[PDB]
Amino acid sequence: AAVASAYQRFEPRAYLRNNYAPPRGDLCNPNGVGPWKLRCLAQTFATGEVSGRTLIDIGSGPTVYQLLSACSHFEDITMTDFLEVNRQELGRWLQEEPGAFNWSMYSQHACLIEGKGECWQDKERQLRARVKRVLPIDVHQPQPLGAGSPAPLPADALVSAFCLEAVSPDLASFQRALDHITTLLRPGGHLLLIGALEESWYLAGEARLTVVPVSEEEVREALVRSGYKVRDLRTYIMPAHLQTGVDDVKGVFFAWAQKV
Amino acid sequence: DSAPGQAAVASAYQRFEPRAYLRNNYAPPRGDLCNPNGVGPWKLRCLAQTFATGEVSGRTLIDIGSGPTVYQLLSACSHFEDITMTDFLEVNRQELGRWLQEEPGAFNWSMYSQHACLIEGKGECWQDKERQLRARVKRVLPIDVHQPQPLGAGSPAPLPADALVSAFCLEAVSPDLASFQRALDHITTLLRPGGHLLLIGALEESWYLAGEARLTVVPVSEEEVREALVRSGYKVRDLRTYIMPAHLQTGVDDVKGVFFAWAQKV
Ligand SMILES: Nc1ncnc2c1ncn2[C@@H]1O[C@H](CN(CCCC[C@H]2CNCc3c2ccc(Cl)c3Cl)CC[C@H](N)C(=O)O)[C@@H](O)[C@H]1O
Ligand SMILES: Nc1ncnc2c1ncn2[C@@H]1O[C@H](CSCC[C@H](N)C(=O)O)[C@@H](O)[C@H]1O
Repeated sequence: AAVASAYQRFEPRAYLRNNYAPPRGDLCNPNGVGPWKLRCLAQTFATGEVSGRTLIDIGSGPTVYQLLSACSHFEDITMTDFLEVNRQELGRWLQEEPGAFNWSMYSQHACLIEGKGECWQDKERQLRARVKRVLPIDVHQPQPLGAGSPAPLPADALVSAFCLEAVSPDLASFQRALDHITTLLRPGGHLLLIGALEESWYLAGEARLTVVPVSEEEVREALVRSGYKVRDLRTYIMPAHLQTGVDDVKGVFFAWAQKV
Repeated sequence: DSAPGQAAVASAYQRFEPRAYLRNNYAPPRGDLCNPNGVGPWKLRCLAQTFATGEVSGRTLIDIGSGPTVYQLLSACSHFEDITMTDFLEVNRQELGRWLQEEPGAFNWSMYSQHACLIEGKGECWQDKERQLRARVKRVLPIDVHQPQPLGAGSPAPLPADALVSAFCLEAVSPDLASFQRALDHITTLLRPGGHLLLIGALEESWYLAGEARLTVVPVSEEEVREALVRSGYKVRDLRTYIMPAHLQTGVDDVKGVFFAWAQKV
């Protein structure tokens, strides 16, 4: 409701520089949040238990790092966002247009930790080839992609990072949004959920956005109540040097959940 | 190697003051059980939920590095008939002794007992819980987790134990990560194969006050804890993190969060 108007002033390039340029975007320190997120995803896909033909990324924003390890396990990938200015920034990177964001530091680091000898250009090439479409989405609607969408449903897997808690006024609408995106997932399919812990605001240029502050326990309970078995749930505590003025995040959680 | 760091630990703890330690961590604001987002309730919930699965039971339990605290055995004591408590410091073993004798001027744990009864959901009154705990504590022993035999040779303890509980001991007495790992291997010799270890500890902490004692700690992370448990021959069944909120980031320590691990020895 009120989240809708706040996001109308969201600046993609301000969000990217706040969260994916140095210091947070410096991947040289292995104790940083960037390396921790990439490791969570790489370790999960390296188990081999998360696989299929189609995958959907919920609330992509203007970022692609969350699919770097995913893309070699799913041949049809749908990226999504509420904002068209983000879908446009995504398109600029998928089509190698001018002004695209330079994700190569993240592709590089994903290649390092996967340990398959893959060069980073091949990783990026493969991600662009498998992202078939970039669609609008609204996780508040009981059909987040609308009716009859160009997206093959139900998907084998969902990935969502920093969306649900950032679009939800409180714990209850957070739980509904989770219920809503769960309708997109085949039984036995997997959810990879990344989110901020105990956060209440972040800035994106002129936009100041409200976040529901959630704990690890509340994330687990909410995944159960939506019908998931929780395969893994991990926490990163935000160090002082990554506490800038752009938000009040206290930590990051990673959940690997399987729909029963 | 590292015998110097361990000699530094032993030395620092000769100034550990039990009553001052209890005030800092088990009276309000840290010891306030009314705030359901506080760290006291979170720890009690972790232990109560783990014992309510029915999967952690047996005859004998050892509490590793109890200090002068009993809260970590409140939910455990209905599932184990023989409990061994332990600590490095005799002043702590006397403090426990004062509470076992029900003396006035022993620390009052009844807020913790009441909270344990509340969340266990069995309608138990806190005075029956405390009576059961006092009955089932069969001995209070010196321990040193840096020794290959942390209880010493030919200890009174019934070994091997069916379960281990340890709250805030290993990371608070180890100068480095290698020491932490060796101390875990040592206490794991006390646990039977297939037995369970319940581990509570501080995350990313480098010091705390035991009144006047300002003692240094090796900061550990969740992933370091998980890896140490695997390296010791455990399967990790649960590893939860509590992030220390600002309103309880008093001057008592620089702790950033708390971990709870449920591990089973293979
Ligand atoms: N070589 C050795 N071998 C074996 N045991 C040894 C050896 N050397 C010393 N010891 C024993 O180690 C015990 C450690 N203490 C306190 C440790 C620090 C806790 C503190 C840290 N800051 C964060 C924080 C804390 C507490 C609560 C909360 Cl919430 C938070 Cl956040 C016992 C703790 C008690 N079990 C309990 O649980 O409180 C002492 O008794 C000492 O004598
Ligand atoms: N109602 C809604 N439903 C789904 N997504 C929404 C939404 N309102 C805003 N969003 C999107 O949620 C995103 C949160 S920022 C998350 C960005 C990216 N996933 C990352 O990992 O950094 C923004 O792109 C915002 O446009």
